[PDB]
Amino acid sequence: LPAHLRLQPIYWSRDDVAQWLKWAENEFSLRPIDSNTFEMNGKALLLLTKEDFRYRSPHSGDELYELLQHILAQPAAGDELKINAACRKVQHMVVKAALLADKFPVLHDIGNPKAIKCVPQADVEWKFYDAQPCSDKAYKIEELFYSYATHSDKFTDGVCLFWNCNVDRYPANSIVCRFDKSAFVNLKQLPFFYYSDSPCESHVPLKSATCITRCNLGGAVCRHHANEYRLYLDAYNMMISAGFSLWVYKQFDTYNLWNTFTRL
Ligand SMILES: CC(C)N(CCCNC(=O)Nc1ccc(C(C)(C)C)cc1)C[C@H]1O[C@@H](n2cc(Br)c3c(N)ncnc32)[C@H](O)[C@@H]1O
Ligand SMILES: [Zn+2]
Repeated sequence: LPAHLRLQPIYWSRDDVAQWLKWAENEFSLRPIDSNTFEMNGKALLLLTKEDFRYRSPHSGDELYELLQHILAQPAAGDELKINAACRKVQHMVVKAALLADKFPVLHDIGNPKAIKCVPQADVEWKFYDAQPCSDKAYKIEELFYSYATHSDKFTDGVCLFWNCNVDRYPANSIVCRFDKSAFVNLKQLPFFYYSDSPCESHVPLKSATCITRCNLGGAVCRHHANEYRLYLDAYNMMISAGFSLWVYKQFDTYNLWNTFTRL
């Protein structure tokens, strides 16, 4: 199963649907169908009726429809290493952006047992906390079990990071990833964005309001950032498809990221 097909079908692109047809043809010895028989993405494919499938593919449509129902009832397991890398990719993107946007002087990293910074180049005082620190890193980790009822009046400077540290309730100045609502009342959902300050380079166009790059100030994303945006979106989809959700302090504002780009 190609990697994209391990995502829930709602995340499948038009090219993913076409690769699904080819996989299904070989796995089930079906009559070859033109790759454009289902010229749509997975969101659209889920809207078709079984009749629609039969009309589009008289020879294999019913089978394809049932295959889709089985995939929907029994999601495929994702790869732990790819999901690890995806989550780390998102973590670095989101925390890097938050620090650039709001210039927090301190980050309180709660639930980090290894004392590894996700954004090592940030100009910020990084502080680590964990209820069970790794013995080889405890010398620089505060042994602490966070509970809102006990600590809501602490860590009010800077920003708190809870990256899969599933506490009872998060304080208002937090960045959160949680694997699957009262825990989140002080926060808002974090919508998808991509931010990059790497140099633009020119050697399918990308149209998207969520590509926060110097070259998208004028709507003409460079090839380099187009590529990096699509790779980042793939990581983000793999993480959301696997059941993680991202939450953030309510003042988080992507226009603060657009303002990092200046006109000289
Ligand atoms: C960050 C990490 C170390 N640990 C991850 C736990 C959750 N794991 C998880 O959600 N993993 C996962 C989810 C889904 C998948 C797939 C296969 C479905 C994709 C795979 C893995 C948590 C770290 O945080 C520390 N911890 C936990 C609590 Br709760 C806590 C606390 N209250 N105060 C301080 N430290 C705390 C703990 O002591 C501990 O250090
Ligand atoms: Zn660019």
